[PDB]
Amino acid sequence: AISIKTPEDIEKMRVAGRLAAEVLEMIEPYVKPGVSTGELDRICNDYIVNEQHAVSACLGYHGYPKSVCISINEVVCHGIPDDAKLLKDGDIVNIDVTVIKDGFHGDTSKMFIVGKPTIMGERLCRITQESLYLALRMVKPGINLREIGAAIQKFVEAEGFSVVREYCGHGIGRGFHEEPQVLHYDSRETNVVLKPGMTFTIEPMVNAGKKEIRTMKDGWTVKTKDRSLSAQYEHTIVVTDNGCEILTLRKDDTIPAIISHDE
Ligand SMILES: N=C1N=NC(N)=C1/N=N/c1cccc(C(=O)O)c1
Ligand SMILES: [Co+2]
Ligand SMILES: [Co+2]
Ligand code: NA
Repeated sequence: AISIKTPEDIEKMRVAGRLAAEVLEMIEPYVKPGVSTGELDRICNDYIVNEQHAVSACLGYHGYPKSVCISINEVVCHGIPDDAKLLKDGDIVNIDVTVIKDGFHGDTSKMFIVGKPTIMGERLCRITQESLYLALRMVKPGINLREIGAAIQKFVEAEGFSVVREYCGHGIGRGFHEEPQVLHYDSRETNVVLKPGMTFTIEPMVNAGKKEIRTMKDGWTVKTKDRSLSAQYEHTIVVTDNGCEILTLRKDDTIPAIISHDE
């Protein structure tokens, strides 16, 4: 039961996706040693509401208390912005932005490396982004999502890293999470043949160590069981007649927005 967006809906998703990307471009100069994640979230929320005239989709969702998710180092996902949590040299930090504009969602995330990188953090982030990019290059009508998940997993595991099983990409539109699920690993349960006009995210979570995760007592924060680093990147796309179009591209992305597989 996957919805096919009309041309007009796709345009609304271009607008919302651009906004989500622009939050990430806006926040970059503030992501520096010494800043708190609480401050970063306030800057993002003020921007979303006062400048973009949009709404955070995370705020209040299942009771989530903040406007963007900010996850550092061994935190896998859903980290909660906190005025007492300060960024420091060598940290890897995901900021995940999901906004609603004119009824439609845009959803994206990226890693930031704070100050002087660690080589392992830089490698983990790079491989994670590359795994997203290889998946994006596969998207076209007639391909199965299973093939995409399997390919992400093979690539990541060859680097000695692992793919988190509990979270996945998703259909997106008027709802935050819509059909289909987009698993970043191979499953016999996956059988989804892509069609033009489907809109969904790809967003692998990749651990440097083992795949297993743990949720903290705060009921939100997810960490690697082994306290290894974890990284994630996310884009929202639309399937096109000949490939896909990335709706959340930033200037710092190094893949084209429009990917075509025709001659
Ligand atoms: N921020 C997101 N981007 N893609 C997703 N699937 C994201 N999920 N975010 C949240 C945010 C708050 C709560 C939850 C939840 O599952 O309870 C999930
Ligand atoms: Co997201
Ligand atoms: Co998402
Ligand atoms: Na992390």
